[PDB]
This record gives sequence, C-alpha cells and structure tokens, in this order.
Amino acid sequence: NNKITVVGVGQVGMACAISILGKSLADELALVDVLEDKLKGEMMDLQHGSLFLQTPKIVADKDYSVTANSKIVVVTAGVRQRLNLVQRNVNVFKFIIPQIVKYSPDCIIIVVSNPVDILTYVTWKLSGLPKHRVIGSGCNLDSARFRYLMAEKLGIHPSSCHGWILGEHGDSSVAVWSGVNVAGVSLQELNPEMGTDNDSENWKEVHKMVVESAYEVIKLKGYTNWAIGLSVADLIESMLKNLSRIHPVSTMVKGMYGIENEVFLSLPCILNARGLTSVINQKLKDDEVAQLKKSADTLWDIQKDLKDLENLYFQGLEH
Amino acid sequence: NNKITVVGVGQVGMACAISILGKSLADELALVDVLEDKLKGEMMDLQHGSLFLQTPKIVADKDYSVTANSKIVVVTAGVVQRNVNVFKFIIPQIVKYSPDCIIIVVSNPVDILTYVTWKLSGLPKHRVIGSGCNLDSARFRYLMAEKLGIHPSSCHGWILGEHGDSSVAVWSGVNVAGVSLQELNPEMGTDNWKEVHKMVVESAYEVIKLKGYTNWAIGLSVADLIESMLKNLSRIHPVSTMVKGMYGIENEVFLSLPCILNARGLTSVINQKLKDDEVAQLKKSADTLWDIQKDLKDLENLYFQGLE
Amino acid sequence: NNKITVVGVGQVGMACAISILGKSLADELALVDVLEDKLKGEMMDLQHGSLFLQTPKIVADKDYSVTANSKIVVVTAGVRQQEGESRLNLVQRNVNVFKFIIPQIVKYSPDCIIIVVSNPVDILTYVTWKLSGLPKHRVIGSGCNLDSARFRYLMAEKLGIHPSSCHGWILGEHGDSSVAVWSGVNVAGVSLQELNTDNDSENWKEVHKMVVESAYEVIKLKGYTNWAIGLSVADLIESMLKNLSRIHPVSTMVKGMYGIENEVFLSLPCILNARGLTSVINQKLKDDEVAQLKKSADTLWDIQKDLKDLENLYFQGL
Amino acid sequence: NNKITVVGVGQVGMACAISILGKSLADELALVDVLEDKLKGEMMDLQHGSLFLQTPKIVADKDYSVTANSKIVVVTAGVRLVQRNVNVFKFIIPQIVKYSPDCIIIVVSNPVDILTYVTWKLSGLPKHRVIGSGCNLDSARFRYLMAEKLGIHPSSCHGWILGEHGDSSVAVWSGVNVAGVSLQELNPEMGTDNDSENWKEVHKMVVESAYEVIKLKGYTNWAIGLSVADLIESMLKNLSRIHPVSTMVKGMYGIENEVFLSLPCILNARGLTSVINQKLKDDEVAQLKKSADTLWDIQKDLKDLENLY
Ligand SMILES: NC(=O)C1=CN([C@@H]2O[C@H](COP(=O)(O)OP(=O)(O)OC[C@H]3O[C@@H](n4cnc5c(N)ncnc54)[C@H](O)[C@@H]3O)[C@@H](O)[C@H]2O)C=CC1
Ligand SMILES: NC(=O)C1=CN([C@@H]2O[C@H](COP(=O)(O)OP(=O)(O)OC[C@H]3O[C@@H](n4cnc5c(N)ncnc54)[C@H](O)[C@@H]3O)[C@@H](O)[C@H]2O)C=CC1
Ligand SMILES: NC(=O)C1=CN([C@@H]2O[C@H](COP(=O)(O)OP(=O)(O)OC[C@H]3O[C@@H](n4cnc5c(N)ncnc54)[C@H](O)[C@@H]3O)[C@@H](O)[C@H]2O)C=CC1
Ligand SMILES: NC(=O)C1=CN([C@@H]2O[C@H](COP(=O)(O)OP(=O)(O)OC[C@H]3O[C@@H](n4cnc5c(N)ncnc54)[C@H](O)[C@@H]3O)[C@@H](O)[C@H]2O)C=CC1
Repeated sequence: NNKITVVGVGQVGMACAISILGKSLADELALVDVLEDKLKGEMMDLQHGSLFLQTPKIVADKDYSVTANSKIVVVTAGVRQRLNLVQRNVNVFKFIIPQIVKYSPDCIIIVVSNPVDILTYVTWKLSGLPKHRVIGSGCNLDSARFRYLMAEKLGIHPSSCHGWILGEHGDSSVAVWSGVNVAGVSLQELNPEMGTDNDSENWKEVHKMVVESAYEVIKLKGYTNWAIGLSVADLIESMLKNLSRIHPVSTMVKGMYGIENEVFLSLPCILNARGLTSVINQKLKDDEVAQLKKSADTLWDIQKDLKDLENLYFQGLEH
Repeated sequence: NNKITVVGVGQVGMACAISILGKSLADELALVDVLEDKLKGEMMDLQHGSLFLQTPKIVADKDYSVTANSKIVVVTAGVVQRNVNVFKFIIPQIVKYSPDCIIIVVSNPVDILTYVTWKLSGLPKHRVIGSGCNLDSARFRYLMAEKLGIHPSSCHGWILGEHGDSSVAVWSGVNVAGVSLQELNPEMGTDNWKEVHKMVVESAYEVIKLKGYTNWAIGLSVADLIESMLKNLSRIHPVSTMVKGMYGIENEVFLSLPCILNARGLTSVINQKLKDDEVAQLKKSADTLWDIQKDLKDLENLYFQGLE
Repeated sequence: NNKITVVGVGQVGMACAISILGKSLADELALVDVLEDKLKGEMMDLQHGSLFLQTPKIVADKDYSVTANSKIVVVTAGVRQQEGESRLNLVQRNVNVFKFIIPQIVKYSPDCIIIVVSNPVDILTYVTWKLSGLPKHRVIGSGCNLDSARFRYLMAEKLGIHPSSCHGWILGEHGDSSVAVWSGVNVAGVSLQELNTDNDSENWKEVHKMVVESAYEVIKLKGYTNWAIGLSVADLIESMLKNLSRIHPVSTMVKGMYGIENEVFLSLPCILNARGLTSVINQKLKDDEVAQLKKSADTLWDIQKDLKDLENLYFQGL
Repeated sequence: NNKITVVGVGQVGMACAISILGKSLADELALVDVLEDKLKGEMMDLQHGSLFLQTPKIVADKDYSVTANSKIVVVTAGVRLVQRNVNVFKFIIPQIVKYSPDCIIIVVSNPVDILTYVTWKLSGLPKHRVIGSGCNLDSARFRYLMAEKLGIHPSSCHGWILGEHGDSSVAVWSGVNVAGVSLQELNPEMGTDNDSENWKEVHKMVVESAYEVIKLKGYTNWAIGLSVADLIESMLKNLSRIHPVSTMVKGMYGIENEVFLSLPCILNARGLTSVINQKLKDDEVAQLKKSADTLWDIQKDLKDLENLY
C-alpha cells in the first residue's frame, strides 16, 4: 500500500491532504489532530468527495493507531509564526513524534511546522530514525517562489526557470546565483554583477522578496497553505514514485561546508522510496558558505539549550 | 481558451480553485471577492505554487474587468436572509465582461440562487446551471461503497430534487455492476434504505456541526462538472436546471435532473419515469422558487436606489 | 515496489507497456521476449522517453531474472489470430508457449498477480492457473473487459453520450459466445430496456453482434488489435496497484456458479484491488443468459481436457 | 475545439496519437493516410478504448475535409539522401492549409529540418506556426544518458542539444547542469578532445542511439511519440515552456539562408513566441553555420519543381 499520514487538519494540513488526494499518491489517508470536531469534520468532508478521487480508505482519529504502517508522515501540527515559537512547538513535537514512530517505524517523516530547520532536528532526535528518513520542508518552497518570480519576470513557465535557494528557510536563505539560469543560459554570465549591491537587475531584491512574499501573504489572508500543499505533495511524488529527483530540502548538514554542529539546512538531495539518497555537496562562493556556517551556528545555538530533547533522566544538570 | 473565473475566495471558493488547478483545466484563473486583502493574498499563494501546476496566469481583482472572456464562471459568493442582494452585484457584471460563458452556481440554496442568476444574466438555459444534487449523489454513492466495500465509481445512485432535504432518490435506478439493487429488495426505500437517503441530507448538517462548513466535497464535484464540460465529454451529471414542463411542473423552477454536460453546457436532459411517489416530490417542490421568490426583492438592478 | 513485467514486445504488449507508462503505474518496467533485438530495441526506445515518463527503471532481457519481485505480470506472448482464423485454433500453439513462460514467472515472482491477454484468454488463464500454481484470486485474465468497453462505446455513439456515462455489461467467453446482459444495460440509472430477437428498439442486438465483429473487422483492416486492449489492461492494473476495489468484467474461475460443473474460466463482474480478485458478483441472469453462459463452459472444458502439454506425467493415451 | 490531426497512421503516427489520447489534450483526433484499411482499422481500435480516454470524437478519412478546423496538425507521413518525401509533402501539406489554415503544423518526418522548410513554403503560413520535431528528442536522449550515469531522473539533469536533427548536432556544454551546478565548470575540458569524462562520446551516442533502435527493432517509435505530445501540451495549455524545436535561423547567428535548425523556443497557444539567441562558443556557432551551409545545399536541389515564388 501507499499510506500517508497528515498530523494536522489545519490550513497547511488540509492543503497538503487535498494535494495528496488530487495526485492519487495515497491509498489510505490518515488525519491526526487534537480537535475532535475539526478532525471528524475534515475526514467526512474528504470522504464525501471520495468518488472523484482514487484513495479508497480515509481514516482519521486522535489515537495514532490509525497511522500504523504508514509510508510517509507529514507533520503540520503546532502554531504559526523567535525562541518562543521553537520552545512551544518542540513541546508539541515531544508528544507526537515518539507516537508516530511507535506505530510507523518504517516511515518517512516530512516536517513542515516552523521553524522547519530546527523542528526537523528535533524530529530526528526524538524519533531515532536515520537522518535519510527524516526530511524537512526547507527551501523547497523558497525555490518555487523564486522560480515563479523569474517566471513572470521573463514571461515563461516556472518549469523553464531554474533557480536554487538553499540554506535556512527564512530571511537567511542563500541564493546561489551561479545556478540561476533558464534554457541553459547562465544569467550570471550575462550580468556578472548578479547578487551584489552594484547590480542593474536588482536580483538582491527579488531574492529578498522570496522571504517578503511569504511574510506578505500572511498579512492579507493571515496564513500560507496552498504553496506548501503543492510543494509538500511534490516531494512525496518524487519519493513514492521512486523518481530519484533532486529537491532542495532540509537535511543533516554537519560535516559538510565546514560545519561541526548537528543542524539541518536545505541542500539539493535525491528523493526515492528510501528518502534522502544523497545530499549534493556543491561548491559555493566564499560569501555563500559564510551564511551556511553562520545560520548553522545560530541554529545550533538554539537547539543546544532545548531541554525537551532529554534522552536521559539525570537532569540535576541545571545549567 | 480555457479561462475560469471563481467568484468568492471563501472556503467553497478556494476549494474549487485548488481543484481546478489540480486538474490542469484552466490556463487562466480569475478570483473575485469584496475583501481585496484576502482576494490578493489567496491569489499570491496560488501563484507561488505555479511551478507545481500547469496554469500560466492566475489573476484576481475586485473589479470584474479581470474576468473578461471567461469560458466558465463559478459563483461561490454568499453571506429571508437570502443572497440575492449580493447576487445582484456579482451576476450582471460577469456577463457584461464575458457574454459567451457558462455559470456554475454554488450558493445555498443552489436551486434558488441559480434561478436568480439566470434571470439577472439573461443567458440561455444550457449556460446557467448549478451544483444541485451532484454532491448529494456523490455523498450517496459513498454510503453504498462504505457498506458494500467497493469504490464509489463502481457504485451507481442518483439523488435528484432539491439540494439537501426534500430530495428524491430513485430506487429503481440504484444498481451496482448492472444488478438493480431494487430487484433484490423490492421494498427499497419504504417501510432500511430511507435512512441512507436521509443520511445524505444530514451528512452535511454534521459537517457544519464539526468543522463549521462544507469545503472539499463540493469543490471536487465542481471540478468534475468543469472537466466534463471543458473536455466536451458529454457526460451525465445530476445538476440543477430549469424543469418547467417536465413531470407536471408548470413553474420556472430549478431542480436536479440527469443532464448531459459539455462545452455547450446543458445540451440534453434524460427522460425518466421516476415511478409515481418520486414524481410527486418534484412537484411538491413548489416551495422552492415559487412561494419563496414570488415575494422577490428586485431581480433587476435599477439605478433608482434612494431607498433606505 | 510497483514492479510490472510485460511478457511479449509485440503490438499488444507494446500497447500495454505504453499504457502503463502513460499512467505512471509502475516504477520499474520489465520486458521479456524471445526476439532479443526487438526486446532490446523497444527498451531503448521507451528509455529515451524517460524525460516525459514517471518510471525511472526500464529493464528488458529474455531471461526472467529481470522479472524478480514483480507485482503484476501481463502475459501477451503467443501467436496472433490471422484473418478469418478461429480463436480456438491458437490454443495448442500458445499453450505450448505458456508451458515455458508461466513456470519461469513464478520461479522469480512467487508473490504476483498474472494478467492473461493471449487468446483464447479464457483457455490460457486456466492453463496459467494450473501451470503457475498460484491461487485463482491472483491469476486473472483479460476476460470481457474489452468486450464491455467496445459495447459501452457502441451505445455511446448511438445515444450521443460518453462511454463512461453508458452502463453495459458483457460477460461469458471473450469473442463469439459473449453473453450480453440486457437487464443491466442502463443509462443514468434509466434501464434502456423500456423497448422490450426482432424489433428491440431499432436493433439492440446487432450492437452485440458488432462487438464480436469489431475484433474481426480491425484484424481485417489493420491486421491486429492492440490499442483498445492495451488501455483495458491499464485500467485493471490501476484498480489493483491503487486498491480501488472497482468492479470489472474479467475472466475468473466460475465453478459452482450457474450450474457449471468443471473448472472453466469465464468473465464475470469481479472486484479488483491490491490482493487481486477478491470477490465475484453472482448475478441472477435470465434462463437464456445462464444457458449461453453454461454452454460456453461446455465447449471450454472440451478443449482443455485434451491439451497434451499440461500433462505432468507421460500420458501416451491417444 | 482543441482539434488535432495526425497525418500518417504508421508506427510513428500511432505513437503520437496514443500519446495525445493518454493526456486528454484534444477533444477530437483526426487521422489521415493513403491506405484505407490501416487508416480505418487504427481508427476503430482507438474508438473501442474510448471508455478509458477523455476524447469524445475520433475520426479518420482519406480526404482532408475531416481535418477541418484543426488547432495542431502533426505531419508524420513519408518514408522511413534520396528525398522521396518532398514529393509526398507536395500532395498533403497544401491540403492541410486548405481545410484548416489557422493551425500549427508539427513536422515529424525525416529529414525534419529539410521537410519543415518544405512545409513552410507549401503551407505559406507564418514561421511561428510551422514546427519541426527538431532536437527535442535529441535532448531527451541526452538527458537520459546523464541520468543513467548519475542515477537520477532525466528531468533533474538538464542538457541542451541544438543544431541539426541527426549527426551534425551541437551540444551546448555551457548549458549542461545538474542540481544547479555547471557540469562544464566541474570539468572545463567538456566537449574537447582532452575530456576527462569523454563527454564527446556521450554526444556521439545521442546521434547513434537512434541508429541502434532502427537496427534492433527496425524503427524509432515511442521516443518521438512522447516528445511531440510534450510540445502539444506546452501549446494547447499555453504553458510558455522553452523547447528546442526546429525553427528558422535566417539573420541570427550569421546564417543568411532560409534553413530550419533546432533552437530553444517558447511554445504556447500561438506556437512560437520567441527563439532563444544564446551566445554560443566559437566551435558551436561554426557548426550551426557549417550545418546550415550544407543543409541549404541539400534544399537547393528544389528541382523537384518547387523553385520558390
Ligand atoms: N514550511 C513552511 O513553508 C510553512 C510552515 N507552516 C506551518 O504550519 C504550522 C501550523 O499549521 P497552520 O495551518 O499554518 O495553522 P493551525 O492553527 O491550523 O495549526 C495546525 C494544526 O496543529 C494542531 N495541533 C497543535 N498541537 C497539536 C498536537 N500536539 N497534536 C495534534 N495537533 C496539534 C492545531 O489544532 C491545528 O489544527 C506552523 O508551525 C507553520 O509554521 C505554514 C506556513 C509555511
Ligand atoms: N452547492 C453546495 O452543495 C454547497 C453550498 N455552499 C455554499 O457556498 C456559499 C459560500 O460557502 P463558504 O465559502 O463555506 O462561506 P465563505 O464566507 O468562507 O465565502 C463566501 C464568499 O462570499 C464573499 N462575498 C460575499 N458577497 C460578495 C460579493 N457581493 N462579491 C464578491 N464576494 C462576495 C465573501 O468574501 C466570501 O469569501 C454559501 O452560500 C454556501 O451555502 C457551501 C458548500 C457546498
Ligand atoms: N484477451 C483479449 O482481450 C485480447 C486478445 N488479444 C491477443 O493478444 C495476442 C497478441 O497479439 P499481437 O501482440 O498483436 O501478435 P504478436 O505477433 O506481436 O505476438 C506477441 C509477442 O509474442 C512474442 N512471443 C512469442 N513467444 C514468446 C515467448 N515464448 N516468450 C516471450 N515472447 C514470445 C513475439 O515476439 C511477440 O512479440 C494475440 O494472441 C491476440 O489474440 C488481442 C486483442 C485482445
Ligand atoms: N523526427 C524524428 O525523430 C522522427 C522521424 N521519423 C520519420 O517519420 C516518418 C514516418 O516514420 P514511420 O511512421 O516509423 O514509417 P510508416 O511507413 O510506418 O508511416 C509513414 C506513413 O506515411 C503514409 N503515407 C505516405 N504518403 C502519405 C500521404 N500522401 N498521406 C498520408 N499518409 C501517407 C504511409 O501509409 C505510412 O503509414 C519517416 O519519414 C521517418 O523518418 C520517425 C521517427 C521519429
């Protein structure tokens, strides 16, 4: 079978669930949340439209037993957008991550909750699963937003546009301008001043707008959901169909790019049935690798004092 | 060539939008609403996922000039507490900008608002249709699949009449694998099968009681009607249409009937006997549109409004 | 791992493979054939289109090692009908071919669902079931799934609607003695049997004869039939690999049913999912339908009881 | 509506037809061929499977009156150095524009670069409506060879093969890249005789893989069938995607002759919106001019009574 579990019947979870059923990727959809009513309501609503889909079974319950033998588990629980956010979201992940592995040992966890980069490391610690099976959303949407900003810029489809945004999902995202190209035309060679301050084509602004556009939409409708459901389902299609496609997702970066701390950052990785086949370790400019080490230093700065990651009880360890 | 305009960016509004984009049906998505912030925010979110879709352009604006030359217009806007006051502002404007178009009314009651849309638009009958009992039929086929352990597609059930209660369920048409389920149980739907029919009616009431609104079930059915129409498949669907002169009905009412849907809209309606107890429920539906809309407000927007 | 193997790179086989890749039902497509050049030729030709497909691995080799751990095996190998040949004439030839390809499939794919396409499908599904040793719920034949597709299309152009909106069920033997259950023929729930051998409506019985003559006509025109059957095979695979639990008219074991007394494979409405054939709908047909249904089984076993290749011992009796 | 005509019901012809039906692109498929039996048999075969398709009408006839009001016409008719197809194109191309002038013609018959030019003259249609198969298939074969050696999906590794559809092709090594990194940057000897990875042999296999297919099974079928289906989808949906189709190169890259060469172009409902003028290297522009020089000499033997207007 192809069982997929969605922990979160909110705006991002339902957008993800509707994208899974729209792609016929799952034969058994499992919805898990803490709201009894909202959980049963979204399940029945999805079940009523099961005639127009190809997912026979759609089970949903608060007990994680309905998630048994799931291939992929998409975690969308928590609260939206700061050390406060990560402190309270790891509080939720502490009660749901160990329960997912208890019923779905051979699954692939997809962390969506923000901060993704941090919560993916939190998920990898409490789950005990290999790092190649714990993948986070990361900059898979940052590259989609960047590729769309270039689509309406040149007048072509985002498919023909190729722009890679890596690093940390947020303002500290790295824009590898050497890979920005369409139709095999490296635009960095047309404009050698790409990314710097003295740039005719302010690509620095369109790079910043990738983070702004995410912040803006949260001001107008109050959230973001559709761009992720399509991005999350796009990752599962690469994984379930064994396509072995390269995607910029958050992965264990320690030991790569001169970083020594156990953190998760977005990098190109191949996705098949097993999860992360390999993590592309390309060569970046001196300034691009600077943010990779700086953001990882800031990421580890938070996770090192996360007392929700306690594997042992000997915690008279006050400081 | 395949421009689709969705009026309303609410729950049902975006449910059809994400379902239309999930099917590569429209090369142009136009969203309209009164709340420009939610209207602009929802459009920008769908745009960020353009890489994973096959729609070149997604536009949105309060002005209806952005909905010009649309092949399909889905009306999902809505607030005796009827929605004609809102319909008088959203309907005359879509036809002004896209005359040659097809209308899919979704606001409740579907059978009532679809008639006001046809009157305010002046378009023919085949181009003004509503969801009707297409969702009630899908809900009914799921209950048969849940009890029989098969797929709703392999199941076959036809719910007609009004959207919700007072709906008709043809028991002679209920069948699976060609086997008429009424033949195995001659006393089907009579003194259990009527609860299954009433469960369709109350399956929605439970949804709004839990999550507060019906969302994805309707959005998927609207995309199913759009696919069968934009592809000229000429498929049969139980949509709400004008049924004057059929089954002893002599009033301009809109009821759910099995109709053929394609690029020209509602070309034909399926002729059926419906026994005798079922034919009455269609005439018993004289409380819809008649009795209700005979005390209408103003199904014609006039500039003389120094009123209140 | 949704691995699919296609035995036979002929017209029907290639039409099945192109339909499987079109729907992205398999992540690993294995091809097996005796013609090694054509086998390797069709592989590279399909592999060049990997850019527009969703199947990463496309392997092909005459040895059945490339078929290990296959979920569904579509068998299209054998000799083809020729002009005005009879479907019951290609038996001794394709049964001898099935003698060397069916056992080899189970050796490398013990847990798999075999789909028989080679004609006569009703006879060879029985030969496969006996040669493979797998349960009857996993040895499924094409049956009348295509016969119903051609029937529901003929009534589609007649009523001006889509074949999907049409609802017709053709059961029995795939070919001449097909049983057209007119009691189940309906459109939008309206059983079009309002008309009630002669008049029908205009002739709601020539359409059945057209389903039988359609196969011969296409063979007389282009020489074979591959596209129509190729799409029907993909429809059955989609119902299995996706656990759709949909009802299809496929050939299955029908003993005990309709008074049939000996092991015979006939087409009946069956529910297909990941487990294969999980249920068979036993309708209550008219006395004329069960008579033609049973008659098709009498002639079927008559040809199966003498086949000198399913002999596992040394039967020198003539 | 989205009517599509496929001229020729042969192997390559039916590979496209079965591909357009598998994507629900057109609502009416029209087949045209000279053989009555094969044309009618292939038509009824597709009609029998109408249940599993989203195509209502499927027609076929000898006269081109059945192809009236078509949006895209795929010309895959001819014979698999002696141009026996320009004679056949004389009797079929004018018939297409006579019953459906407002359309887009996709040439598939080989030599495409020679026949797409022949189509452009007989049809008299704008250059943005005459499409040739070009190196879009050569790019798919090239991207697969990169995926075969890297263990990834062909859609993840990007490569652009331009020039002629055949032996004299151009591999823009400056456009090859996987995961956003320039493969030429990793190995600067890409394309030269000092290649550490022998990429010139990979380019040679692209123009030789088609030879192997015709040697094993006798013809190339499904590779081109899926390629044309990808170009039609980028057009019928106005996706505005960049594809290396065969287009005119007169004026650009210094060629002052009217020839057709494979170059990346934006495909949408109109056909060709733009033709990318990539700044190629010296050895690449030389081949694009050397091939265009000899190709015009091939299409200078217009003494099959074409001789311009
Ligand atoms: N990586 C990305 O691109 C983005 C990530 N997100 C993430 O989605 C998350 C929230 O999902 P949203 O739909 O935006 O808001 P939401 O208010 O709908 O929260 C999602 C669900 O989590 C539930 N929940 C909280 N704790 C739970 C627990 N212990 N067990 C089960 N359910 C629990 C809530 O009931 C809710 O239904 C946030 O962390 C947010 O950052 C959303 C936008 C962008
Ligand atoms: N046909 C069916 O089976 C179903 C019926 N519905 C109907 O759909 C309608 C909307 O349902 P929801 O989306 O869940 O409520 P909603 O409040 O989330 O969306 C309704 C939309 O109307 C907009 N609106 C109101 N007046 C407008 C105007 N003059 N112009 C533009 N936009 C206007 C509001 O912005 C709103 O977004 C209701 O009438 C409801 O009864 C809901 C589910 C299924
Ligand atoms: N069940 C059904 O509904 C249908 C039945 N069919 C059947 O499909 C069959 C195939 O028709 P075609 O592909 O057009 O003729 P074909 O001449 O292409 O034969 C198919 C393949 O069998 C191969 N073959 C022969 N012995 C083999 C072996 N031992 N191992 C592997 N491959 C072997 C040949 O190389 C060939 O490529 C016919 O027997 C026909 O009756 C056709 C239409 C529908
Ligand atoms: N661009 C590319 O990469 C490809 C090039 N091709 C070309 O496509 C052409 C056909 O290839 P195949 O289908 O495998 O050979 P084929 O002999 O099977 O089909 C060619 C069709 O032309 C028909 N025909 C001849 N004159 C006609 C006319 N005046 N009107 C209508 N039909 C006519 C024949 O009946 C035949 O069916 C060849 O020229 C070949 O070089 C083949 C594969 C791909």
